Amino acid sequence: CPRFLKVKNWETEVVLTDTLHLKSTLETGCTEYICMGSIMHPDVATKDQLFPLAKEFIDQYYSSIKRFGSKAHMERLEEVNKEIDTTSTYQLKDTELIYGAKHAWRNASRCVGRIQWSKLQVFDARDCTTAHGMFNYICNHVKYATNKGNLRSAITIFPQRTDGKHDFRVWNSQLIRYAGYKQPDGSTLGDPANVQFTEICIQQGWKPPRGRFDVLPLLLQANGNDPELFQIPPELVLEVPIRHPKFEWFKDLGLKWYGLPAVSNMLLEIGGLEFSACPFSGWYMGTEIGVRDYCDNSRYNILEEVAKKMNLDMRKTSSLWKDQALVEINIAVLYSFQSDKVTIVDHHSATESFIKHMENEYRCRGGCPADWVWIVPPMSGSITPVFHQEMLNYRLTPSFEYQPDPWNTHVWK
Amino acid sequence: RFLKVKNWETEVVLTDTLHLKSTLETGCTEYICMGSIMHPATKDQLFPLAKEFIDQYYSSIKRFGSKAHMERLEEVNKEIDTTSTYQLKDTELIYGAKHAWRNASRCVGRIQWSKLQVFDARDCTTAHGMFNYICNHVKYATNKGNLRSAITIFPQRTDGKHDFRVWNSQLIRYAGYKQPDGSTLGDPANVQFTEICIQQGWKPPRGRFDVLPLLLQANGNDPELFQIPPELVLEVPIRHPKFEWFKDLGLKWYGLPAVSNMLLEIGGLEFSACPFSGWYMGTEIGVRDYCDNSRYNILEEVAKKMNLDMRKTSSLWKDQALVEINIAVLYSFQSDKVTIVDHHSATESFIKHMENEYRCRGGCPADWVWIVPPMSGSITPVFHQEMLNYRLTPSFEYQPDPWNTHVW
Ligand code: HEM
Ligand code: HEM
Ligand SMILES: CN(C)c1ccc(CNCc2ccc3ccc(N)nc3c2)cc1
Ligand SMILES: CN(C)c1ccc(CNCc2ccc3ccc(N)nc3c2)cc1
Ligand SMILES: C[C@H](O)[C@H](O)[C@H]1CNc2nc(N)[nH]c(=O)c2N1
Ligand SMILES: C[C@H](O)[C@H](O)[C@H]1CNc2nc(N)[nH]c(=O)c2N1
Ligand SMILES: [Zn+2]
Repeated sequence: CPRFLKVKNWETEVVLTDTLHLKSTLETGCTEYICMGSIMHPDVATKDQLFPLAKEFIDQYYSSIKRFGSKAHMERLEEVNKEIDTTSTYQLKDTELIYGAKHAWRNASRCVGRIQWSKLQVFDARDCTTAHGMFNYICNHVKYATNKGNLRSAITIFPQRTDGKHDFRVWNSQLIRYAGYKQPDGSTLGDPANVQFTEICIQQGWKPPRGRFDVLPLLLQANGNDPELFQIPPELVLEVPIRHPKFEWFKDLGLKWYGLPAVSNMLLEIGGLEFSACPFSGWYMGTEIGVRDYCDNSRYNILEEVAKKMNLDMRKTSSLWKDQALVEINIAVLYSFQSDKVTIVDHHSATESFIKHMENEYRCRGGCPADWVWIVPPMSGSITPVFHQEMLNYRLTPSFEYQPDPWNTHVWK
Repeated sequence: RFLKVKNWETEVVLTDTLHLKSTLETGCTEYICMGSIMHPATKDQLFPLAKEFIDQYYSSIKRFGSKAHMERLEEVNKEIDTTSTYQLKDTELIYGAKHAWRNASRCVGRIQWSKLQVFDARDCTTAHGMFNYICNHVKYATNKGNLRSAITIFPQRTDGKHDFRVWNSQLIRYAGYKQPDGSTLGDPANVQFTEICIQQGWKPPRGRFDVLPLLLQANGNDPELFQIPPELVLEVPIRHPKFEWFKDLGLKWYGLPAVSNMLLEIGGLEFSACPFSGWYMGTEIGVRDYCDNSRYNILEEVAKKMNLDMRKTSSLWKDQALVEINIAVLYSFQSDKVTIVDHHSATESFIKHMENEYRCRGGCPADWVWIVPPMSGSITPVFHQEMLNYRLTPSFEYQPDPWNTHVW
């Protein structure tokens, strides 16, 4: 591979040079004859596999704190080697854990919000042993991150995988999500995305309210045990009823959303260590709710209802009635959040900040992996600066990875 | 081996086998993806390519290994030997051009691929000749508003010293004027070219929408200027169906999009001048041409007339103004009975096309970065459609701008 790759911004003619891609560790799915860049997703490590992974990470940590080659560096290497040799694994120091989490985010090519990467509050929950303890940790996470509306990004890290039969998992894909109920008539109530997980909860004992916006309970698995249900205390769940600054009928749609986006189903990998439960949270970009959650056909699918109330010609698709309702819905989302003083960012601000971030990263780090397909917002793409920006995609480590859904792999006791 | 592509809305999974046929590279590796990078002969090189293309041509007309097939192979063989090149039959030329369209991963209009009028211009020898052929193209393709896809094919490359080139990037584009006060009148994308036309003897009307002259190079010679007779140039005044003030912006666009700077490659042969044209998807004009910062850049102006609050970005004033502009474009072309497709209809057709190609062909190379429209992405079906990108031949390729390679 060539040492220097150029990326061009086609609207500023700015040219950046990437040297960081040379540190790439995982494969992208592409080959020389086929690009998989629009593909969504293209029993443990052994002593021999673990030795180089850990060293690679440790070196990186010590290079970051400008102590590379030092006494403390070599001592740490030796202490890790000893641990892998005697216990076929090792434990990260708190400094390394915090460093590693922050870098997993920094390395997240799909995330447009990475300018904030270094302000992440890390909660070390590696002493957790039970599902009740997980629940205490997650409740504290929510309260801290939510901060009465002034959201702060945070991550809670539960114990790493050992032999694979003792995994800690959050079965929820996000800590806060709304239920979906499938009706005998084929219709769906609530959020169609969450129907399957909702059914699991019900079988596990959950009594569902059966509404449009019912917050799902946590389904928590500690130490490879069967998962357990817990209701998040309602006062810890901050919510925003959606209204429109101009259209007084918009609040009559009975729409709301939750303030805290909190992905909880990903795997955090640091130095070959696998953290299968690591819920993290930031704050919403408006389009995530306004475009995807609300206007996707397989989600809340409300464009039509919003369109009727706006009195638009919905016969000729060339009237762009869909596009017009889409904009209003997104205006309303940003207005409701800002009015309740709940942190949110519009797609114009976020994308501008990312270009700044990316330029800084190329400058100080020699690159910034980015997944254009994910970085470009799902509305008004070309009128944001990321659309014209060439991006190189590559997988650095530490990182957040996908992992199979736990109900597909769990061995029920 | 086999590759599945999922649509994350319908849950339809298609299986790609066609990609095994590619030999050309895309630029990615196992460890770096360049999916959003815009731009990543000899008798010895020439035969196996000719052979491959002849093979797939006769394989497409269900006469593989036929007598006609063997004879053509020998014929091409003998000719590459004696001459360092060879000439396509008429049928092969047409097949080759339709298939370069069919294989264009960035084109959302490929449902139409097999309906393509091919104009053989391989007997051309002068720029005057080129101008005549081009004029006929425009007239045929324009067809009084009922547009028809067409391609005009000029003599293939020989030695690189005698290329035919259409210097214009499209047959019809507006001029760009670099003003004293540093701003730009017209179209900023064409500013450079516009000034190479002035330099050559063009007399600029210095307006916002001045149709550029044709600049044509035949057989390696210097380019020559030609005005396209104005009655061949169909144009559409842009107005809005509710906003009677929109007309007063004084906006117009031409009806015929006719890319003229690409290279057509068939069977190892290079057609450096092959202007092709279809019709517009509305966003091309309404989003990119008008609203790009580095183009006409009219959002600000439109946002005024709509009396929108433009202090904070989070009022989505840009988003509102954008939608109205695109409504206006669609409305105008339709009311003028001029062919145009909206991005909702175009994307629907593409998914349908994708389904056909998997069924009968084993796949459809497609570039999600280009296929997804530059506005309202996720409310179109293609956003949710996983696509595999790969390079099949025949194809349209990029080539350098002529003014960076031509001695006079
Ligand atoms: C602080 C405010 C943040 C904003 C505004 C933001 C924005 C976004 C957006 C819009 C996406 C696309 C999500 C989607 O389309 O579903 C995304 C993805 C992602 N973000 Fe961020 N993010 C933030 C914080 C974080 C944090 C704190 C982390 C990790 C510590 C993170 C890691 C990721 C990862 C791994 C993805 C990819 C998700 C996937 O592949 O499914 N982000 N982010
Ligand atoms: C018939 C109606 C057609 C429609 C609606 C259509 C639509 C489009 C659009 C919207 C693009 C994206 C261009 C951009 O945004 O800059 C595109 C690209 C492209 N089209 Fe089509 N097109 C049509 C016909 C054709 C024809 C007739 C050909 C060739 C014979 C063709 C070959 C291509 C190629 C090669 C590209 C990629 C250009 C590049 O990489 O710069 N298309 N098309
Ligand atoms: C359709 N599908 C298969 C699918 C759906 C969802 C996902 C998960 N990404 C959702 C996410 C991640 C990180 C985020 C960070 C900040 C934020 N404000 N929001 C975030 C949202 C992956 C795949
Ligand atoms: C600045 N730059 C590097 C650049 C500039 C122009 C291009 C050309 N592609 C635009 C195109 C192609 C084919 C089209 C076919 C039909 C249609 N209705 N529209 C079409 C539009 C590529 C690259
Ligand atoms: C950087 C990026 O590749 C570039 O801006 C692309 C994105 N997608 C596009 N899609 C289309 N149809 N046309 C374009 O010019 C572009 N530009
Ligand atoms: C097919 C395609 O990869 C899929 O729909 C992607 C496109 N880009 C995306 N971008 C973001 N930010 N989030 C998504 O879920 C998706 N979905
Ligand atoms: Zn790729």
